[PDB]
Amino acid sequence: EVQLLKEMPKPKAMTIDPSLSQKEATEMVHAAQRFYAFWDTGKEELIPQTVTENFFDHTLPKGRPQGTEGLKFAAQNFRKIVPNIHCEIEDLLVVGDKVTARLSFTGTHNDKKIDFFAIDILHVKDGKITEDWHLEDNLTLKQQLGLIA
Amino acid sequence: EVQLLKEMPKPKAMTIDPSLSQKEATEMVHAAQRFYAFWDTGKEELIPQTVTENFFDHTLPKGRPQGTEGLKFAAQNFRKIVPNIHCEIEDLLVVGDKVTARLSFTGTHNDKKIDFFAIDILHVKDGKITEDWHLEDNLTLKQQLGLIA
Repeated sequence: EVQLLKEMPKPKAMTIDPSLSQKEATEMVHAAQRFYAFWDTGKEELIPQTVTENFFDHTLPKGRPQGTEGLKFAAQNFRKIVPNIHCEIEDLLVVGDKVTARLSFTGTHNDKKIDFFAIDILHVKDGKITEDWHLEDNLTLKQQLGLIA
Repeated sequence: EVQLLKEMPKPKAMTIDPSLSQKEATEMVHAAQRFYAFWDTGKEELIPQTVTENFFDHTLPKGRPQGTEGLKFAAQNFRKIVPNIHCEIEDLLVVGDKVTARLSFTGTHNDKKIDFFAIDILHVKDGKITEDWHLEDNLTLKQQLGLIA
């Protein structure tokens, strides 16, 4: 099995392609753990450790910068609305060069509880994320924030 | 290699766990194809060929009934507002008993282009989908429909 990184989010459920070597599988699981540790903590030093310099978001939210600068922007922004935001990995699916993560995000926005999920697909090369497709339940989040319905 | 079913959405890209037998990989891909054929067409006769009778959506949109009856509801309900709608499979990731699908939905509404994406995680047992976790970019859609700013 893969030895998970301590002090970073541990997947609640996981499926790993067994044709991957121990080194390969570890580095893919490790990349995802760093990515979600970044979303859980906002520690910007994790960015160059986790994604490549040419990181590309195929599902770029409106007004988020493309690339690594967009990751900084997004994490700070999420912390503006939800200062105590927390990210957990519900399920992690690792195959070939791809990783699917299903995430749960929780916290408080002033006097309102926040609770929404997300699903991401990561392309991982040599232990770093080169590109992603991701989606958060933005309608649920906007309602919870008091912005909609 | 998997021999895809004709006259149903074909994945534009796929990654399949090498450890799955041809038969195991094929029945998982075919369930995905039938599932997105149903979303593309609304043909209810696909449902019992695709999902188990006790199918369970873990991430049920507000207003959607649970189970197979909710699949039928959703297909009809969507076409009342956007009948010119089409579903394509952008990417399919197949590993263990799980399938991740990334979808593109395109069409028109009034004199405007509809174009949004979804990501689904499917649990497949013996060639049928037993449960899922999925997210459609509904905020983007509502924006395209002129409902949300």
